[PDB]
Amino acid sequence: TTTVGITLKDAVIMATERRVTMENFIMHKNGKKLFQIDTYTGMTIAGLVGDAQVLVRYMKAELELYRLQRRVNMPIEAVATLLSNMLNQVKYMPYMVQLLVGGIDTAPHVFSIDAAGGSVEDIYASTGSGSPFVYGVLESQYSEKMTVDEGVDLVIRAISAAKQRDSASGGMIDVAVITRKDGYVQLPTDQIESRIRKLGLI
Amino acid sequence: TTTVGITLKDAVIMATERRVTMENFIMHKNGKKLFQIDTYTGMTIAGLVGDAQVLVRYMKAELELYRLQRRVNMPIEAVATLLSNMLNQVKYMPYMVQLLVGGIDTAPHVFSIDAAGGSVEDIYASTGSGSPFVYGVLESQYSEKMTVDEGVDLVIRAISAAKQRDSASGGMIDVAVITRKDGYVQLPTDQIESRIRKLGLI
Amino acid sequence: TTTVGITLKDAVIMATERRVTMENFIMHKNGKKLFQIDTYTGMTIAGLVGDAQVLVRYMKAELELYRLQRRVNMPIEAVATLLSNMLNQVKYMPYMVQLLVGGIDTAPHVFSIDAAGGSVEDIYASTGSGSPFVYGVLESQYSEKMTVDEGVDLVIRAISAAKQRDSASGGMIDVAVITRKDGYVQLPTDQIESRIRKLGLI
Amino acid sequence: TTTVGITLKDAVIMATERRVTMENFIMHKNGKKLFQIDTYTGMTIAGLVGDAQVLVRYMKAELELYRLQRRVNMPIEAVATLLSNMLNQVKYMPYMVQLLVGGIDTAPHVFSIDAAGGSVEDIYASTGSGSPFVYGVLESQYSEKMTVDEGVDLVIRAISAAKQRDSASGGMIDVAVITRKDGYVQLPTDQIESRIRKLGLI
Amino acid sequence: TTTVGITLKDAVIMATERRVTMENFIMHKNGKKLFQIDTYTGMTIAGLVGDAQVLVRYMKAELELYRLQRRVNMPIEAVATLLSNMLNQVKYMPYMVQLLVGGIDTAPHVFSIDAAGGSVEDIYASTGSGSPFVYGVLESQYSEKMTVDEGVDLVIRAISAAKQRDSASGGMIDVAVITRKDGYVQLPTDQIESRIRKLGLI
Amino acid sequence: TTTVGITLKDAVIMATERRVTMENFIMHKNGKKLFQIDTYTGMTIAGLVGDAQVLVRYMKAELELYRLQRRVNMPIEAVATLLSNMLNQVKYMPYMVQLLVGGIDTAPHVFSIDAAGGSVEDIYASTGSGSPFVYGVLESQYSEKMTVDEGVDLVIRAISAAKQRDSASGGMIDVAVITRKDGYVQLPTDQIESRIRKLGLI
Amino acid sequence: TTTVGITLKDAVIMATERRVTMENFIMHKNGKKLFQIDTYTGMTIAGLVGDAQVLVRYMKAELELYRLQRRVNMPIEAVATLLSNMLNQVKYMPYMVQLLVGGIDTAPHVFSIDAAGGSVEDIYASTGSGSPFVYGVLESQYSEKMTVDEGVDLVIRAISAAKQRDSASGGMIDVAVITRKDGYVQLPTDQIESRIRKLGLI
Amino acid sequence: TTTVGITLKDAVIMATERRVTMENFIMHKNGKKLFQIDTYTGMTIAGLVGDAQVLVRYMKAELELYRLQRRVNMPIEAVATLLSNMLNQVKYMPYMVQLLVGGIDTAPHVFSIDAAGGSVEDIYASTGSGSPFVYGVLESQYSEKMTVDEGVDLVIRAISAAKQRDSASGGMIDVAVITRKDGYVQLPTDQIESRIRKLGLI
Amino acid sequence: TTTVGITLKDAVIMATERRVTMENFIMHKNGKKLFQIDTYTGMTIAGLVGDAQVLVRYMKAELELYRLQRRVNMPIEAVATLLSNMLNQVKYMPYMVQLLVGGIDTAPHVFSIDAAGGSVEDIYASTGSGSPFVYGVLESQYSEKMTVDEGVDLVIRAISAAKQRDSASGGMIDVAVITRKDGYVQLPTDQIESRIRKLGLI
Amino acid sequence: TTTVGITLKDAVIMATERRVTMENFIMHKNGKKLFQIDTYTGMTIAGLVGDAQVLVRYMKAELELYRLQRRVNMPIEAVATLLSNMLNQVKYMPYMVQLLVGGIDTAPHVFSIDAAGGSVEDIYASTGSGSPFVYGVLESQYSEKMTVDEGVDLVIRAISAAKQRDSASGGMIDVAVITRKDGYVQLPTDQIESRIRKLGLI
Repeated sequence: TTTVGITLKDAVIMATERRVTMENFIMHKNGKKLFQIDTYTGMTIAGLVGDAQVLVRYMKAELELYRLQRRVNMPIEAVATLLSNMLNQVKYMPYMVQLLVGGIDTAPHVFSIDAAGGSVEDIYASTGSGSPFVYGVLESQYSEKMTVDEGVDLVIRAISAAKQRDSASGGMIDVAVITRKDGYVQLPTDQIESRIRKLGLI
Repeated sequence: TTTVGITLKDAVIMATERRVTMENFIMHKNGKKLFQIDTYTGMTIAGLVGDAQVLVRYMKAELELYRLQRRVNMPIEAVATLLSNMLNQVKYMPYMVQLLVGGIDTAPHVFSIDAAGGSVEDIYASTGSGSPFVYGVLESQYSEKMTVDEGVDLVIRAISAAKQRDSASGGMIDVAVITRKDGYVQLPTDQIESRIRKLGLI
Repeated sequence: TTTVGITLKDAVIMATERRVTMENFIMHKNGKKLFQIDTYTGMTIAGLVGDAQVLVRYMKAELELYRLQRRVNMPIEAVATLLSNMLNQVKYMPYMVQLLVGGIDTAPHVFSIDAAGGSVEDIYASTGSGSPFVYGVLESQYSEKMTVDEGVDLVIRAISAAKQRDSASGGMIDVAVITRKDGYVQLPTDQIESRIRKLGLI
Repeated sequence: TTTVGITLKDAVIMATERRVTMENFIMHKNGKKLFQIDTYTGMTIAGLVGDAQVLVRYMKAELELYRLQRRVNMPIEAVATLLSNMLNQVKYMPYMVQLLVGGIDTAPHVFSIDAAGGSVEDIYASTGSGSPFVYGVLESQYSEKMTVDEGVDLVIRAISAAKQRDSASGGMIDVAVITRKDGYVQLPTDQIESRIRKLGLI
Repeated sequence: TTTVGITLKDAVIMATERRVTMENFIMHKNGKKLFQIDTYTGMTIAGLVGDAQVLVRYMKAELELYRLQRRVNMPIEAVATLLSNMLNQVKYMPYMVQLLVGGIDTAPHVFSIDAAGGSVEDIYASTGSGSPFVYGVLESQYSEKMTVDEGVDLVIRAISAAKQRDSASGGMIDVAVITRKDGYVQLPTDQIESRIRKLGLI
Repeated sequence: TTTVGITLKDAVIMATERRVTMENFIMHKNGKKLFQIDTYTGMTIAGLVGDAQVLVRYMKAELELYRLQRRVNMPIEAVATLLSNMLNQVKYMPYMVQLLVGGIDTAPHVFSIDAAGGSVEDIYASTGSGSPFVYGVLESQYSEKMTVDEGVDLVIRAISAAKQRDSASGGMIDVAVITRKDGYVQLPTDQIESRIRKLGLI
Repeated sequence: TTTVGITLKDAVIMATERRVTMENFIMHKNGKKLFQIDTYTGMTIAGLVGDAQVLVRYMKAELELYRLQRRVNMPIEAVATLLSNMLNQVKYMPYMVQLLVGGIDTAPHVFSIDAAGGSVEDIYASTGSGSPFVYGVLESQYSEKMTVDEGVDLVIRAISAAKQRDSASGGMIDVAVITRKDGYVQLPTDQIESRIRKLGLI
Repeated sequence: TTTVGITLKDAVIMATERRVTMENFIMHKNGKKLFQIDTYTGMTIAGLVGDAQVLVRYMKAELELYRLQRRVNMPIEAVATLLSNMLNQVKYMPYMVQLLVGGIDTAPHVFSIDAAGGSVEDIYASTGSGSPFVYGVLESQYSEKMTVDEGVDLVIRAISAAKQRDSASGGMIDVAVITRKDGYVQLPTDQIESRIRKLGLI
Repeated sequence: TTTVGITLKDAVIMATERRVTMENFIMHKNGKKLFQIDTYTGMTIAGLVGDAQVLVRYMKAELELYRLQRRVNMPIEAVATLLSNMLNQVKYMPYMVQLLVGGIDTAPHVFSIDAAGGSVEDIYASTGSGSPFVYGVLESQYSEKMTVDEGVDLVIRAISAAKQRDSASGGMIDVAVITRKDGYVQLPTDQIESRIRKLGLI
Repeated sequence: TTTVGITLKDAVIMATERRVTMENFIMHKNGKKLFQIDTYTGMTIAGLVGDAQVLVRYMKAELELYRLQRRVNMPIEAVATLLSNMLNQVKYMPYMVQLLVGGIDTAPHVFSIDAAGGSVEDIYASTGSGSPFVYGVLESQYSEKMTVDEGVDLVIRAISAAKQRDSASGGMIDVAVITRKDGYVQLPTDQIESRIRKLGLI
C-alpha cells in the first residue's frame, strides 16, 4: 500500500495505488483506498481493510450529520481531532490502520493519524509499506511554489517509484485534487495515463 | 475447499466442490458450499463449517426481512456491506470464514469478504485452499467477452485443475447461473457431467 | 520466485523470472536463477540466495570433474541422486532451497529436489512462491504432444500468470531449451519479448 | 501414503499408492514407494521422502554385498534386524520413516519397523496415513487360505478404500508378488487396471 | 469409542460399543452411548462423557416440548440445525463431543455434527477413535440396496473390526433400528449375540 | 504391556502378554516380550520396543561370551548388576525401558531394573501399564508355599485381570518356568489355553 | 485415598480408608471419607478435601429438602443426575473430586461420577490413587452370588491390598452396609478389626 | 547507516555517511564506512561495526596476497564470490553485515552481498537503514547516460534525503570515484561541501 | 524527544524540540510538544503522541472550567495533583507519557509527573530520551541568580547539546517564558534563531 | 561507572571515578578503573570487573612483549586493532566490557572499543552509565584550543556532573595526563582536591 498527500498554495493533492494483498497473494488489483468524506475533505487508508472501511463509513456519517446540524463543513483540524479521540479510546483493542486526512477550510491542511490516535499536521505525508520510497522522492523534488499540474506530476512519480521497489504496491494510480473553487475533483483515469506516458514511466 | 465466482456481461456464475475434511480425514464427500440467499443473490463459503452455516442462516433471514419491509431486493453491495459490519464487530472473536457474494441488481457484481470484514469488489474471485490453482487458470483464460456457456466451461476447468493439486478439494462440482431474465438457476448434475465429458476431464 | 521445467518428446524446457527480495523489499530486478551445470543439464534455484549459489558452484565442479574422469556426462538421475545425498547429509542444518534439475542423457528428464534430499521425477514441475499458479496453467493446458515452440509459449504464459498474482515474482523471463541435437541453448531476450507481444501478455 | 504387505501360504504381496505431498499440495502423482532390495525381498516406505530414499540405497548396498560375500541371500529376519540396529543407533536424531519388509527365505515373512528401530513380525501390516482404513478391510476380509489371485484383489480393495478417505493417498496402485518359484515380480499396470475394472472400483 | 449410523431404503440403523475410559484405564465396560431422543429419532455420543450426557438431556426436553406444542415430531434436519446452533453459540467454550443424529420424518436421514456446530448429512457416518476402521469396512462393503437384516450384519462387522484395532473401544454392541412402521426398536442382546456367532466373530 | 515374575521354593515363573501399540492403535497382536537370555535366565521387556530389543541382543551376547570364557553361567545378581551399569552410564540419554530378570544360580531370584539403572531384588515384581492390577492380585493371593502348578495359575489369573482393565494389554499369555532340574521351559500354548478354560477365564 | 463400592442381590457395600495427605506429608490419620447423605444413600469422596466437603454438605441439604417436599426419598439415579449437572455447570472451574454414590430405591445401585459431570452406573467401582489395586482384587474374586458377609470380607481384602502398595492410602477401614430392611448401617470398628484378624491381614 | 554505489559508462561511484550509533545514542559522528580494498576496488559496510571491520581487514589481506601471487588484480566478480563463500560458511553463526563491492576490471561492476552469502550484481544498490529513501531518489533520477560529475551530485542528493528521514544516518558524506584512468580517488571534503552548497542542501 | 523546564526568581522557562518518530523513521519535523493550558501555566509532553494529546485536551477543559467556577486560576500544585490522580487511577492500563507542568501562582513552580502518577516538584527538570544530556548541561551551568535572558540561552544550549547526541531529537526549538507581569509568552522563531547564531550553535 | 578521555593539541587526558557496585549495593568506594598499559598509553574499563581486569593484564603483557621484540612502542591504532580482534573472536561468548584507549605515538589519539570489537577513533569519548551526562558537558564546553590545565578542569566538571545524577558513579576522581615530553603522569590526589575546591564543586 502506498498513499500520499501534499499541500500547495491553494490546493491539496492526494493519491494512492490499488493493490490489495488478501491471504498472502495479490487477490485484488483494483481496490479503493481514496475516499471523499466531505465537500472539501478526503481521506486515504492503509492497513487492515476491514478496520479501514468501517472508519470510512463512520467518518462519512459523522461529517454529514455535522454539516446538517451546524450548517457548515467541519474544519479539517476538527476532523483529525475527532478521529484522534475515536482511535485513542480503543488503543488497547485498536484499529490497525494508518490514516491521512486532507482538505480546505480556509487554507490547505494535511494530517497524519496513527493507530493510537496521534495526529500531526504536515506539509506532506505518506503512509503504507511504500511510504519511505515516496519520502525520498518528496525530499529531493517537492517545492512549496509548485503549481497544481506540477504537484500532480510529483505524486505520480513518487508512487511510481514506490511500485518499482515495494511488492505490496501496484496497480493504477488514483489522484484527487481539492480546491475551494472546484471542490473535490477526482482526476479521470485517461488523464492519469496521459501524464504517465508524458513522464516516461511506461 | 475450492470456490469461484465470475462476472459476465449480464450474468454471474458461481461454482464450488463438495469435499469436507472433518477430524483430519475425508469424512463427507457431498457437502454443500453454494447457497441461494435471495432472488438474485448467491453465496459461497470456505473455512469452519459451523461458522459458515450460521452466517448463511443469518443472511437468509436478513435478506428476506429486508425484501418484505422495503418491497425490493437488497442491492448486492448492500449485502456485502452488511456482512462486512457483522464480521468486523467480532474481529477479535471472529468467524473463521472466507466468503464470496454475487448477484444482479442492475449489473453483475462479485464481492470477496474476509474474516475481518474487508469487502472488495472484483470481476472474478476464488476462495479456499484450491484458490491459487484457480487464479492461474483464470489469469490465462478468462475473457470479459465470454458467453454464459463459455463461462460455465471455464469455471469447470478451473475447479477441475484445483482438484488435481489440492488434497482438500474434491467431489462433484456444483454450478449456479444468475441472470435477470431467469433468476438464480442451479445447473443439473447430469448437465455438469455432460460438460465434463465433453471437455475431456474424465 | 517462480521456476518451471517441462519435458517433451525430445526436449526439456526450463524457465524462471528474475525478482530478488532482499531485506523485505525489491532490491534486485535482474537476478539469475537459471544455470547451465553440464553440456545437456540445467538447474533452477528457489529459496535462500546464499545457499542456492553455493550449491550451483558445487554442482558445476562435481559434474565437470565427473566428465573429465569418466569421459562421459553424468546421467540426469545420477545428478539428482548426488544432490539428494548432499542435502540429506545436513538435513538438521539444511540448505533452505528448492531445486529443479532437467536434461537429456538418452531421454528427457526433470527432477524435483527438496531441502531434505527427496528427489522425484515428473513430467513437469514448478518451484517457488508462484508455483501453485503455474500448476493451474499446466494442469489445464499442458500436452505431451506439444512442439518445442508450443512448449516455450506454454511456460511463458504460466510464468506471466504467476507474476500477476505473486508479489515475490517479477521481471524478465529467462527460457532455456535443451536438446541432443543443439545442446543447452538459452533463448535471446528479444525472442522472448517477441513471443510475449504475440501472446498479448503486454 | 498407504502401504500394505500380507503373507500367504507360499507368497508375499506388497502394494502402495503413488501420491507425494511436497510443500502442502499434491506436487507429484507418480512417486515410487515400493522397491526390490534383494532377489526375494521387497520394502515399502512412508514418511520423509529424503530419509526413506537414503535408507533404500543403503539396504540395496548392504544386501548385495552380503550376497556376494556369504554366497546366499540374507534371511528376512536378518534384514529387519539390520534395519532395527541402524534406526536405533540414531534414535535421538532419527529417520522419520515407517518401513515394511517382506520376502521369502524358507517361509513368507512380513516385518514392520518404526523410526526407533522396533521390529515386529506379523501376518499382515500397513503403514502411512491411510493404514487404519486398510486395517478395517483386512480385519473383515483377510483369510490365511486365500490364493495369490484372491490376495491381489484384497490389497487392491484395501488401498482403494484408503484413497476414498485419506487425502494424502492417491494415484495408481503398484503391486508386487514374491514367490520362491518366480522371485520378485511386479505386476504390470494394465493387469492392475483390469482387476480394478472387474472389482467395480471405477 | 466407536459409533456408526447408516441409511437404507426405509430404515436407519445406529450402533455403538460400550467401553468407557475414565482416569486412563478401563473403568466401565457397559457404558451407554446410544439414546432414543424422539419417537423416530436416535443419537450417539462420543467425547467427554459429562458434556455428552448433558446434551442428551437437553435434546430430550427440547424435542418433547416441541412435540407437545406443535403436535408433530420435529424433522430430523431441524433437530440437527437446533444442535448446530447450540454448539456454535459456545464455540470458544465448547462441548467436546462428536454427535450423530438419525431418524425418519419422510425419508431416512443421518447427520454428523462436530463440536463447532458444523452439520453435514450423509448416507453413512462414524464417530470416535475407532471410526477410521469402520469407514474402511463401509467403503468396501456398504450397498444402498441392502436389506435391514444385511445392514445389521454390516454394522456389527464394522464395529467388531474397530474393537480389534482400537484399544479405546470394546464391550457389547448395541444396535437400534428405526422405521416408520415399527418406530425406534433396540435389538435385544441375545439377538446380537446370535448374529455374532453366525458371522464367526467369536 | 503387562509382565510378571515370581519366585517359589525351587522355581522362577515369568509371564507376559503380547499386545503392541505402535502409532496409537493396536498394530500387532502377537508381539514377543519374554526372552531366554541364558541357560537358566529369562528377561521381560516393557517400554520402547526399539530400545528393549537392542538390550535383549546385548544381553544374549554378553552372557554367552561370559559362559564361554569363565566356563560357568553368570550369576543372576551379576546379570542385574551388568544391566544396572549399562543403563546408568547413559542415564541422561537413557533406554526408555522397564526390565525384569529372573533365574536360578543356587536359589531363585527376580530382579527389577528401571531406566536409570536401579536394581532391586524382590520375591515378585510386575512391570508395564497393567502392573498395578497384577500387584492387587498378588498381594491378596500369592503364597511362598505354592507349588509350580499353583504358581502358573496365579500368574495367568493376574495377567487376565490386567487385560480386563488395561487397554494397552491383551493377546495370548506366554509363560516360562525355570528350574535347575529342567532348565528354561516355555509352556506350550495349548497348555495355557487348557488352564484358562479350567480357571473359567473364557 | 482408596474408596470402593459394590452391589449385591439386595445390598450395597461401601468402604474407604482414612489417610489424609495435607502439605506433602501424612498430617491426618483418621480423616472421614464415607458419608450418609440420605436414609438409604451413601457417598464416598476422593480428591481435594475442601471441594469434597462442600459437595457433601450440598447433597445432604438437597436430599433432605427433596424428601420433605415430595414425601419420598430421591431415587439413586436422580441423585447421580443432580450431581452430574452441578459438576458440569462449572466444568472449566471444576470441583477436583471423584465421587461414588450408592444406595437402594427398588434395587441396588452404584454410580461413579467424575469432575466433569460424567455419571456411569456399574456393578462395582473404585476411586482414588489406590483404585487400580482394588480393581485387580475385584476382577479375580468378585462374585454376584456373594452374601453380605462375604462381600464385607471382599472389600476389606481389596482395601488392605491397596494400602500395601499405595503410599497415599492407610489407616483404619470404614465399612457401611445399606439394605432396605436395615437401612444405612455403619459397621463398628471392633467388628472390622475382628474380620481383619480372621482374614490374616495383621 | 546509509551507503550507495552506482555504475556509469566507465566509472563506479560509492558514497556513505559517517554516523555511528553505539549504546543507543550518537556516540561517534565521524565513523569510517568506505574503504579501498584494492587498486580499483572499494567496499562499504553496514551493520555490526566489529564484524564489518574484521571483514575489511580480511579482504585487504586476501586481495593483496592475490595480487602478489598471480601478478594481476582480482576480478570484481571474483571478489564478490570470495566474500560469498566466507559468509555462507558461517551462516548459522554469521557476520551481521550488509556489504557493497564495486570496482573496475574490464567494465564497471557493483555487487550487493547479504549476511548469508547471497551476491547479486546490479547497476546500483544501497544498504543500511536509510537505503529505501535512497532507492526512491535513484528510481526517479538515475540515468545510465549520466556523466561522472552528474553521478556525484546524484549520490549526494540521495544520501542527503536519507539523512533528513533516517535518524540512524548523519554526518559528512564521503564519496569515492573509481576509473581505469585515475584509479581509486576519494573526493576531498571541501569539494563535497562545495557541491552541497551548489545543490542548495544547506 | 527533549523537554526542559527551569525556575528563576520570578519566571518559569520551558522549551522543547519538534522531531516526531512515527513508524521507526522521522515522519514529522515540526511536531508540537509545548502547550499553554492556563493563563499562567504550561505543559510539555513526551512519550506516546496519542495519549499525550488526549491529556492536553483534558487539562485545558478542566482548568478552564475550574477558572469559570471558582473565579481564580488553579494553583500549580493543584494542577499537578489533579494529573497525579488521573494517571494513577489507570496505572495498570496507563498513559505512556512523561509530563512537565510549570507556572506562576504566587511563586515559580515546576513539577515532574510520571506515568504512574508520581509528582515531584523541582527547581528544574527534563524529560524524554535526550534528558540525560540536558541534565549534564544544567548541572554544570545552571544558577539560581540567572536573569530571564540568561535562562533562555541556557535552555537553548542544553537542548542543542541533546540534539547532537540523541537521534530521537531534532528540529527547531520552541521556548516559552511565564511571568506574572507578562503572562504566558511564546518567544518568536526569529528571536530563537538570533540567539542560536549569537551562541555559535550553527 | 564514569570514564572519559579527551584529546588536545599535544596531550591526552583520561579520567574515571572509583565506585564499584558488587551484589547490588556499594561494596567498594575506591576501585581502580584507570591503568597505564605502556610508556605513552592508558586504558579505562567499564562493565564486568572480572572481564575487565583480565583484559588489562593481557594488554600489559602484549604491549611489553611487543616493545621488547620490535624495540619501539606499539602505535595507538595498533593497540586498538589488537583489542578489536581479541573481542570479536569471542563475540558470542564475549567480554562484557566497554573500553577506552588513549595515548601518543606521533599525535594524540583516543579510541572507543565495544564488546563486539568495534573500534572508532574520536576527539573525545565517554563510557559507563554516567557517560550521557558527560557528553552533555563536553558538547557545550569542550574546545580544541584548550590548554592542559583547562582540559583537566573540564573532565573534573564533567565527571562531577555525572556523579550528581548517576547512582552507579561516585568516589574520588582519578586523572592522568599523557604527553610526549613527560610521558604518562597520574595527577596526585591533593592536586585534584585543590582543583575541585577552586571550581566550587564541594
